[PDB]
Amino acid sequence: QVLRIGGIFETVENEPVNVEELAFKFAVTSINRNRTLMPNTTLTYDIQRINLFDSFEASRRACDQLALGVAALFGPSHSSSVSAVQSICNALEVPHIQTRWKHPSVDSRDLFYINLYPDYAAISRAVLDLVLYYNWKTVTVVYEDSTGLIRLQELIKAPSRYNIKIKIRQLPPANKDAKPLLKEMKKSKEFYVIFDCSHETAAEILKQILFMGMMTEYYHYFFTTLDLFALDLELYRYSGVNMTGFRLLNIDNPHVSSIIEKWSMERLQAPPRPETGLLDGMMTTEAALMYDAVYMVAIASHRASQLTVSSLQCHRHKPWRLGPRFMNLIKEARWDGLTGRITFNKTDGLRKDFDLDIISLKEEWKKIGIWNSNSGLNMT
Amino acid sequence: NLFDSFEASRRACDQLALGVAALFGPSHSSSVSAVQSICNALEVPHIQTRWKHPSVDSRDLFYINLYPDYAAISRAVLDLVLYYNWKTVTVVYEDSTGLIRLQELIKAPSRYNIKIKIRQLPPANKDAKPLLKEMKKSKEFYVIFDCS
Repeated sequence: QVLRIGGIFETVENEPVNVEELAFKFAVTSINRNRTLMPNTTLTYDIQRINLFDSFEASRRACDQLALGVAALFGPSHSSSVSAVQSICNALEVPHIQTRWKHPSVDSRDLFYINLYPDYAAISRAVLDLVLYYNWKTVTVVYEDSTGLIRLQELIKAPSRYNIKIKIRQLPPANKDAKPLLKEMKKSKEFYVIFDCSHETAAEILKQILFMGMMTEYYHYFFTTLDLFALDLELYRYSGVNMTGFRLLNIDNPHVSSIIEKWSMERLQAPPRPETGLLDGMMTTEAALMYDAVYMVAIASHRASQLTVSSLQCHRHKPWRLGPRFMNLIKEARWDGLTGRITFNKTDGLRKDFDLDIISLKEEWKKIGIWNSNSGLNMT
Repeated sequence: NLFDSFEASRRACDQLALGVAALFGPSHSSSVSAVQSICNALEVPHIQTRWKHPSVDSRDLFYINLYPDYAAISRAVLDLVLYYNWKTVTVVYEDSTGLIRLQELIKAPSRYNIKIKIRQLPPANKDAKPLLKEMKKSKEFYVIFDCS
């Protein structure tokens, strides 16, 4: 059979490039270029364009695409738009996969909620046993917003079972406000800091810390972003200061080398990039996880059989028969992608059991150990 | 029926088909978002009665809330504890929402010298008798109870 898929992307202003659907186009193109796995034939997509800052427009467009007939829904790309679409997803037996983070609730039915984001409690536990491993009695972690510590529920209760000294830093949303915090921490004799931020602020943080001359080996820097390779770190004349970070991606599986050189060449033929921190030839987190989601749909289609899309109305509501079967196809897939092994639980739709590579900066990146999800860290 | 955003959305559709000057409810933060987007698309005034998770990206004047925000509560609890000052305190919360509404007490070491112990009750409706046992064994007697 020939199936259809609905691509719900919210257009972001100041960027007509929108690398997200470009990544999706490569995903569908490459899966159509691989011939050793035919589900029954080639597969085709359906895409409609939605503007940002409005979810119910995406709602009509999703139900119109469903009336056209699609196997599942991709997105939405905004947190607010995620909440609304499960209203129709729950009805008509519509499974949904999410590419945007959302707070787990009790209204959520674990059958139609699937997200490709890693478990954040694992990240908190990982930084816990790492700081236990090298044994920092003094730790300062900086966050930007209220949600930041919901990444880190456990280090706040760390002094309970294990004695420790904990300090925290907060920055106003204006990145030009880093000078008072930085001067007060340097006058506080605070030398060990852990960064809980994303890639949108790593460059500004590093340039700010570079400007006022805090490059001494006394400091030790850690990041929660996963694009540590995606951002350039060869800014230190001597790389003697301990740079520590986590890596979930890998350069092994020479198909990964093929796709990185791929991405390099299209970005060369792409229009000029909108972010100066990005350099060609190497993936970001969102692109990798959404490639893995496309892979999940690929094996779902390959294991799919005797399945067709149907015209379903958001105004006339009838439960569509192939909901649970497609959700099962999603639910018992096995694959070791760019994120590693995939594990499923009936308590949520997030993926679990990930392994994080610890990275050290190249001397003036490097692999120095590994952490297992269920057996701790293995050092080399 | 509790926790059904689809039926709430259809009831909102019925109400707007009738035509109303204001819409009240629902009481589920999960459910209010869908109807809120529906009615923002339909651009009508509305009043909501419970706190909703921050998920705003553009200024919507369509969202008229009457609920004690956690932020005023926050500055209130800070100035109260500062008035009757201490050196060591302890905090216990329910879930991430407790973190959202107590980020400032978490930050309390930064602005002034103060010690906070961060506790959390099991999410199974069980007894935290150990937690309090080690808390009294810690020679600390002053714990906030942030709870519904």
